[PDB]
Amino acid sequence: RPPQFTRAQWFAIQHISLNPPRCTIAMRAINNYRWRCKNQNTFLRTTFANVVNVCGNQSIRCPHNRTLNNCHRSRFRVPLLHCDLINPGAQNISNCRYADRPGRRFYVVACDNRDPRDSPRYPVVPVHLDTTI
Amino acid sequence: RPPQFTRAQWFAIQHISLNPPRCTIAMRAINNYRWRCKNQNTFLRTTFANVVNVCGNQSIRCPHNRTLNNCHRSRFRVPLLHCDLINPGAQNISNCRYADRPGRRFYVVACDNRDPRDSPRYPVVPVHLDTTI
Amino acid sequence: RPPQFTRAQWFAIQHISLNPPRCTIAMRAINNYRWRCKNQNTFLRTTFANVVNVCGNQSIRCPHNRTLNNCHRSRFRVPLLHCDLINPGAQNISNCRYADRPGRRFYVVACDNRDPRDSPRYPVVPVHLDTTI
Amino acid sequence: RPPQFTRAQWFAIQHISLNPPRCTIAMRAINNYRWRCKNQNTFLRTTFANVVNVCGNQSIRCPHNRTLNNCHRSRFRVPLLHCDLINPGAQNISNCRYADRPGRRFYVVACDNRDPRDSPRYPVVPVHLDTTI
Repeated sequence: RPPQFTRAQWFAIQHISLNPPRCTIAMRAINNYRWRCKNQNTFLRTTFANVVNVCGNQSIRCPHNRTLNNCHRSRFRVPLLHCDLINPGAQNISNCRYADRPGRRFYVVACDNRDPRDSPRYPVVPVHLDTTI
Repeated sequence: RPPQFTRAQWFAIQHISLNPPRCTIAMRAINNYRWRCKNQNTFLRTTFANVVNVCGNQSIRCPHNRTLNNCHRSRFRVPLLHCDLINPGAQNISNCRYADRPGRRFYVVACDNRDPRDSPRYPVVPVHLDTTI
Repeated sequence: RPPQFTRAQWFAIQHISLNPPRCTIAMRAINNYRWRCKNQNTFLRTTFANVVNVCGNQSIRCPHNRTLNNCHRSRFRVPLLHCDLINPGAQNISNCRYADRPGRRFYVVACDNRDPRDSPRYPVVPVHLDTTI
Repeated sequence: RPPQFTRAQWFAIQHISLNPPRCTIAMRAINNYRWRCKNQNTFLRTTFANVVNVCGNQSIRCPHNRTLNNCHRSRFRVPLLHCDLINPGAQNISNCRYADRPGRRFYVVACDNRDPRDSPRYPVVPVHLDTTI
């Protein structure tokens, strides 16, 4: 995560987008902060409050990061846009390109207490998109 | 509710008590604010944070106040102390007496957004103990 | 407003962006829903929760929409990106080009009761960016 | 501390009470767990969440327990009830009698990492009321 963002904020930048552009454009936002392009990324087309609601669901083992057990599965599917890197052999981050896979799935988030700089409206916040179902 | 308390605070005074005195003593705290003694009252022997956790459970019809659908059932039982008025024919609130019924039950709370004067730690707070199961 | 968004959501699409791309890219997200490119637009580099907190500030006359008295000024300045259309002849919205004016100002928002489809976490939500100061 | 309470919980039993009865009644809750009546005790008329927020204030030397440097002063005064034992001869704890000193002061608390059984909502919790100012 870039220091310019709290974990919650970085979560929102990577994973919350009511109406993202196509993956090749959407992913620049993320990849500008990275050494190499991200292999895959899902943008949930929902609101941060809806994801916070998932944080109060039953705590589960994180499916993709199994050392953690602060994950939570959504009770409802959300529309989303899944992005897949299709040119991992490529010069600049500026040249990374992605295939677009719009969909609708349940999602699983890891949640933690907020950063002091985060809005007091959400003392518990999503900090990682663990997977989608 | 007395104006000296937010709804959350009044909820805590009526329903959260890690180690209450016997019902006849415990109930004075409540009945001092009332015109007549309360017929029944349950004190949950738990912490306010644990009750807030219940606020994120699935929203249900409130069993005892069926015009509301902002209720939530706990996933776990808590020890508690149930108080039952046994002298409804009686002079002062100061003379009300209660039978004591310690127990362990699931509980159902109605939750709402916090008052501005409530701690920012809990933007969603229990405001009524609807029933126990 | 496009109907697939509540007012609060459309407010967020137009005016909330933690890390917007340059105006000429950022404005496409808005102008795709228009026949004519928007003459100007400010993106606040903050979160929706922060703006909702400004809804709780003193109600004032909206400076740019003076028939309304449901506007609220932020207590603090926020970083933002202001976009100004520089080629209003443009035949196709895809061809609109914007000057970029990064800045840091107080903001004034009109707030209203939430749409039923907005989270119950915010009974009052921002619906229009009235101006910045 | 009695073992059926975490340190945070025992802190709450001794020092957190929105609406305590007079000292001679209130102190029984504490003295039942002792052979000798407590010489003095302050009840803060606030909530545990509020105190936990004071844990995030500047760490200072604890004024009354100077081997420790994990104390934190409140930014604001709170209403409180101070209790002073007035009959230290007392053979039976049930016979201890207290003078009442309602007041309003800043407080200083020692805070530590939570017990595993304390809510994960507060990684740091108050464990001792060090003094009031």
